[PDB]
Amino acid sequence: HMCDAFVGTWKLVSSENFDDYMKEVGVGFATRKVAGMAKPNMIISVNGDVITIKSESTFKNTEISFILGQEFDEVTADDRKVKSTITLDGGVLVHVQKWDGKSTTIKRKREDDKLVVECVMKGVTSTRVYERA
Ligand SMILES: O=S(=O)(O)CCCSc1nn(-c2ccccc2)c(=S)s1
Repeated sequence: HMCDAFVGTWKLVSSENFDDYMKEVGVGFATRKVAGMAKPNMIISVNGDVITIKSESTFKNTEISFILGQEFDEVTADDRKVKSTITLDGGVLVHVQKWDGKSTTIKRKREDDKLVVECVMKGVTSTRVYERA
């Protein structure tokens, strides 16, 4: 009953500061423009200890499966090859990505009927809000 309140199908409904976040991460102009238009659907499921998070959009379809606390390799939508570790901290999924000596953290939390995604790179935060589909 690990992550129950995250499981389901979610649709992006608002974004703030995502272009600046992507700049900070190193995403180039054309990818930022196209990626910034996307309205992904996020599909989260759990089977035993394995959590799966899929993102489907006109830009890219991605999928990660993982066990909490256990590092895995991830190719991000912007084509970074990162080493990721996801843990639960007080009910928040905390996802750290490491690559080329850099780090970014993505937090996912349930707030009311929303799933709120906060992406941080150095001093720059983007907030992405999802509703149930
Ligand atoms: O906020 S969420 O889309 O849930 C997590 C965001 C973390 S990083 C990047 N996401 N994308 C991205 C992913 C899907 C669709 C459009 C853009 C980049 S391009 S870089």
